[PDB]
Order: sequence, then structure tokens, then C-alpha cells
Amino acid sequence: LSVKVIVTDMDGTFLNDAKTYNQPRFMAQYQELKKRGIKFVVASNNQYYQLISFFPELKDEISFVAENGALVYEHGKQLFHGELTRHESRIVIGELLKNFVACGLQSAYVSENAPEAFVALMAKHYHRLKPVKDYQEIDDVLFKFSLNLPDEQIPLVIDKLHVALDGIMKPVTSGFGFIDLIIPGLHKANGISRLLKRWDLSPQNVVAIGDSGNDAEMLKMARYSFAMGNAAENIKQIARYATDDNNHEGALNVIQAVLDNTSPFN
Repeated sequence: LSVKVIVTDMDGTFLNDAKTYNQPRFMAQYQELKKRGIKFVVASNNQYYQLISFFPELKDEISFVAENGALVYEHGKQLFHGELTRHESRIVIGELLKNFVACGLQSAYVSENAPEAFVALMAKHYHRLKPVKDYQEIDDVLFKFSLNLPDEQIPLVIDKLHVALDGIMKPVTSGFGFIDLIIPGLHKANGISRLLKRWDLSPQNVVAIGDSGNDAEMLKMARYSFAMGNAAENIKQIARYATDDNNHEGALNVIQAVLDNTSPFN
């Protein structure tokens, strides 16, 4: 019944619509959570480097479930990562060679022959982007591909890649003109579970805070599950408890309830 972990999604949850949060209030709150030995976790679809930019003073202290569970960090150190074999990366790239970025542990990668305009645009989206001559030559392992193409081609390319890369990777739509290739069995919720196992804690000790469809599993999992006021009704139905919306510090108010030991933590 004791709160030992607070986990939050970012977009639509810990962040307002302006993609910011009350940093001074959260700092003071975190100082207090640390005194009580309560872990704070950010769990999101977002890139690890996009998550930690929000926490420059806490990034080696709090924990991250990034890239929907393909990357897990605890005390500033990588605890878990997904990866493809040299074999599977070869297979994937073969199929793509019929513009893309490959995501590795140390860098993102693009072909040196890829259109220069595309390479310049990608450079803005990744913390590090390395032009490479050969994908079988790079010393990294890969967990994700991002593909850019005319959006009209997307439904057919998804169908093609779904069968062709079955059991290796799953194609999903991302933004306008983009497809992600993701490792199929890696999810936000099982990324969180990896942290719980490391800490010898149970989902019964967990506060989870979310708003969006991809928060459903994490919310089902946690004993103290909270849907943001802006959450769709289906998410509000899954979560046991409610809080104010993301433009009114709703996630911080949950943390406040834990600190106050008020309901449902009383």
C-alpha cells in the first residue's frame, strides 16, 4: 500500500500543451520524494535525448523508460536496451533498399549517399547523426528504424514490411510521411517492470500517471493509477483515480497527494 515509485508519461501528462512544466515546484517535490526514498520515473515513446533535456539537473538521478521500452536508464546508466542481430539488421536494410535513419545505442545513422536535404533535416531530430558508407561496417547495435516517404505509399509499404519483416520488426505509422520499424515485444509497461525487478518492488507500490492510448498498459498495471483530466474516457475508465488536466499541473498534484499522504494514499 506504500508508494515506492511514481511513473509519469510526458506528452499530455507531465507536460502542458506548451511542452513545459513547473520546474521549481517539481524540484522541491522531488527533493521531498528523495527524502522518503520514492523513485521517480519518466516513461514515454520519446527518444532518450528528448526526455533528458527536460531534466538537466535530475537526469542521473531519476529513471527513464524511453523509446516505448527499447531503452531503460536508472541512475544515469543504461539498464536495458533492445537490439537486432547483425543478421536482422542486414535483412531489414535489404527490404528498405527497394530514405531512412537507423537508431543505435551510440548514435543514429544514415547512408552517406542519402539525399543531402534529408540528411540535413534528420540532423535536427537526433542528438547525433553519423553518415556511414556501409551499415554492416558500423560498430553499434540497432533498435529502431525511421523511414521517410510520400504518405500515399505508406499503406502499401506497411503491408509489405509487415509480412517481410515478421518476427524481426513491426512497421507502425508515425508522422506525416514517416514509418517507424520497432522491435515488437518491447513496451512502456515491461520497461517499467525491468526497473521494479531491479529495485525488488511490486506494481502494488506504484503510482502511474497517464493520458493517452499508449498509457493503457502502465495504468492497468499500477495499483495507484491516475488519468489526467484531459484523458479520453477510455483511459479514465482504466485508471482508478483522476487528477486535473495537463495545463493545470495535474501530474504534480498527484505527486502532491503522495507527499501529503491524502486520499487514496491515506
